Amino acid sequence: RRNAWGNLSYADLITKAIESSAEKRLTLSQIYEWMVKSVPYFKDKGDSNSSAGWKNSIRHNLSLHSKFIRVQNEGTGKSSWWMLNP
DNA sequence: TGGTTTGTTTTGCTTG
DNA sequence: CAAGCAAAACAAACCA
Ligand SMILES: [Ca+2]
Repeated sequence: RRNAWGNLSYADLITKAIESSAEKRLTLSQIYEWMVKSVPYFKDKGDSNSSAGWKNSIRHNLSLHSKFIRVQNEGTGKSSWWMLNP
């Protein structure tokens, strides 16, 4: 097993999180929520004391890879919609 | 206000 | 080298 959560990469997980939404787009917070609810390894690492490292990598992957694109959100103070780049 | 989130980038290290 | 994990500097936007 490549990582402690399996053979899927962070990018792969982010992809599954987004593909799981009916609208094919999720905010950063929703992607975190999907990890904690969907990946066994992260189930007990959603708290502030242990989520810093992996959340940082999620933000890192989202910005770094062209596979993901950011879309301006609707309304005041809401963060971007993240989706798969066609 | 002043701490927290979100987002962008760069760097270090390990593998195939 | 490319893929990827991990750590981290910085800064605009948020928001309690
Ligand atoms: Ca991107």
